[PDB]
Amino acid sequence: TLEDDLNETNKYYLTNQIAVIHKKPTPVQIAYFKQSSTTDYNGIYKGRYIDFEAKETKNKTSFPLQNFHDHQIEHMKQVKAQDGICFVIISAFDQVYFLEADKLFYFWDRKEKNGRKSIRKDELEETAYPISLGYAPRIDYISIIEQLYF
Amino acid sequence: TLEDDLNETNKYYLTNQIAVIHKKPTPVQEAYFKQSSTTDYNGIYKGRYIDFEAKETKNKTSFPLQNFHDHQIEHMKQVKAQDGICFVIISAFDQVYFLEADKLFYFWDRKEKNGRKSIRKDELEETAYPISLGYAPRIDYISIIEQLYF
Repeated sequence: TLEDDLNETNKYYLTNQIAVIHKKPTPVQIAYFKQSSTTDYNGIYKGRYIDFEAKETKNKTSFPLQNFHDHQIEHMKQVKAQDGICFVIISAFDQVYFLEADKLFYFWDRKEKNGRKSIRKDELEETAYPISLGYAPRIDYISIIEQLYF
Repeated sequence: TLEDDLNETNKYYLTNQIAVIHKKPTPVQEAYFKQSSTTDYNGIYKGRYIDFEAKETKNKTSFPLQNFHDHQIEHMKQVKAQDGICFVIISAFDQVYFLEADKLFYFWDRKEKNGRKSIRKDELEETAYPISLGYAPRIDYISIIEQLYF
């Protein structure tokens, strides 16, 4: 489960003073569950604002785009206009991928022209970066941020 | 009320692409409230991570430091050590002040040590910057972040 794995990654980065990244809790209107209008994960690494969402699927062929909603994407685009580090982490096809926000916007924006509602495996492998899994941290997405931004 | 005003302030910054800052949802447990281990505001302005807490008081002489809590202060230490912009917004004595995180560590680290588990009107008036109240941003804390850091 991606969410547990990111909890333990995030604790590991905090505890070792590498980064300070938290998952925002589910909103509750006071009671009922609401739909957040942002991504769930944000925080700081080396001065910079880091913002992402994280989704997994068991589909063997493609990642359904509806795992995300428009408010997430719109927030991500607002983050990008402020020069934030913003992306998604996708667990699919026995791997875990870091997909830059620009690339996710490409897939999101074309989903209405021809019914392309999923990112195919080959489409994801071409556009996204495999993240190295280990024991600790579990999902080392900060090393991708280091490679691409520092 | 500080919380509605910061909401409108943050929507205004968002709408005009000045910054992307949100209050995080309060964590909950069938109906129970839980203590958050971070501050309630964070986001991005001009590439940088922004993080803050905001509190009000009636009281006319002094600001009770137990308006904050240990976990919040430790989070802020972490944030500042990560070279983020961190601070608090205090609504008191019919004014609104931006108090840099360093200054508030001062008062907090001298909290258990000997006695002084308040910031006295005059104490705040010397350490923290008055915030311009307005129609537009209701609470123009970014102006002050912009002076101090840019």
